[PDB]
Amino acid sequence: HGMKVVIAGRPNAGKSSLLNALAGREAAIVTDIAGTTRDVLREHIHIDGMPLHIIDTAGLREASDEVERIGIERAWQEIEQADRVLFMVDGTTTDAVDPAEIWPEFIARLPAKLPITVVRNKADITGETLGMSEVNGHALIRLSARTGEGVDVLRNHLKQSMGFDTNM
Amino acid sequence: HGMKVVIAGRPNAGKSSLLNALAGREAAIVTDIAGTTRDVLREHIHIDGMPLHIIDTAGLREASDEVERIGIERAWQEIEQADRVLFMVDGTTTDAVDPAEIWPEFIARLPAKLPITVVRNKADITGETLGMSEVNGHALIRLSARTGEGVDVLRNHLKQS
Ligand SMILES: Nc1nc2c(ncn2[C@@H]2O[C@H](COP(=O)(O)OP(=O)(O)O)[C@@H](O)[C@H]2O)c(=O)[nH]1
Ligand SMILES: Nc1nc2c(ncn2[C@@H]2O[C@H](COP(=O)(O)OP(=O)(O)O)[C@@H](O)[C@H]2O)c(=O)[nH]1
Ligand code: ALF
Ligand code: ALF
Ligand SMILES: [Mg+2]
Ligand SMILES: [Mg+2]
Ligand SMILES: [N+]
Ligand SMILES: [N+]
Repeated sequence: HGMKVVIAGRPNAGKSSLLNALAGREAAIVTDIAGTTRDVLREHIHIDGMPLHIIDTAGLREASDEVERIGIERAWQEIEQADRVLFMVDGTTTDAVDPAEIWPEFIARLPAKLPITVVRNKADITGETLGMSEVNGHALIRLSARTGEGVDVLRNHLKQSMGFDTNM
Repeated sequence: HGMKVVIAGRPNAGKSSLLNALAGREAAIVTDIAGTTRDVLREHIHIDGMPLHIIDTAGLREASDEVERIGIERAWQEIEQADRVLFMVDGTTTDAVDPAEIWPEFIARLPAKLPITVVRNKADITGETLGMSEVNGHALIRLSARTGEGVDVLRNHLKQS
C-alpha cells in the first residue's frame, strides 16, 4: 500500500544516503563516485503505521556509460509516475533555495500536478539551519542524510503530505 | 512474507533477465556489459498465490570497479541468507551440467544444506532440451530467460520446492 515518493536530483546529492536513512537499513550502495546508483531501488516503509513507497533513482546527468543512460531514462519514468518528488540538492554546490534558480529544466519537465519537496542535503557541512520552510509555494527541507539530523522533519512532512483513504 | 530465492552466478549469465521473466516486468537493467547489476535488486511476487522474494545480485568475480566490488560482497551476503539459490550458468559457455565441474569453489562456499537449483540459461542459443532434470542430487533446469521458454518449469519447481 501507500503513495510513491521518488527521490531525484544530480549525482552525488545524497539520494541513496537519504533512502537508507528513511529505510533505516543499508538498502542502497553509497559512495562518493557519481553514477553509483543505476537501477531503480525501492523500499517500502512505514511512518507511524502509514505505508509509503520510497524510490531512489540514478543521478541525472549526461551519462558516462550505457547502463547509467538507461538508469537515467528509468529515473524519469519513475518521476513521471510519482505521487511526490523529493528534489535532492547538494547544499554545498549551490546557495540557491528556489528550485527555478537551482535547475529550472528539471522543474519544468515535471508533470503538471506533481508536488515537489526541495531537500537541501549536507547541512552538516554547510551549517544551515535544519528544518522545514517554504519557497515559492514548494516545501523546503534542510537536513543531513549522513548524520540523520533533520530527517525526522522529513518523516513528519511525508506523514502529513502522503496520506490516502482505504476500507475493507 | 515469503521465502528468499537468490539468483547468483557469473556476470552476464542472465540473472537480471531471469528476475525480469519471473517478475513479469523490467525490474532490472539488462545489457551485454558485465557488471550491469551492482546493487542488490529484490522483487516480491506471488506465483499461483505463493509469496516469494526474488533477489538478483551482482555477477560474481574479482571486479576492478569499486561499486561492483561492493555489489559482489553484498551478493555473498544475500546468498548466505537465502532459502534457495538459483545458480545461473550461461549454457553457451559450457556443456557441463554438474556444478562441481562448472564452478566448485562457488558450490563449496554455499551454506551447508542451502538448496541449489542449477539453471542452464540461453537454451534458445544452444538448442538444449528445455525442462527439469537432476544432477548429483541437484535440481537442474534448462530454460531461456530472454524468450521465457522453460520459465514455467522453473515457476512450478519453485512452487513444488
Ligand atoms: N557530509 C555529508 N555527506 C553526504 C551526505 N549525504 C550524502 N553524503 C555523501 O555524498 C556522497 C554521495 O552520496 P550518495 O547517497 O551515494 O549520492 P547519490 O548519487 O545521490 O545516491 C557520499 O560520499 C555520501 O556519503 C550528508 O548529509 N553529509
Ligand atoms: N540469447 C539469450 N540471451 C540472453 C538470455 N538471458 C540473458 N541474455 C543476454 O545476456 C546478456 C546478459 O544478461 P543479464 O541479465 O544482464 O546478465 P547478468 O549480469 O547475469 O544479470 C544480455 O545481453 C542478455 O540479453 C537468453 O536466455 N538467451
Ligand atoms: F550519483 Al548517484 F546514486 F551515485 F545519483
Ligand atoms: F554481469 Al551482471 F548483473 F551485469 F551479473
Ligand atoms: Mg545513489
Ligand atoms: Mg544483472
Ligand atoms: N554516489
Ligand atoms: N549484464
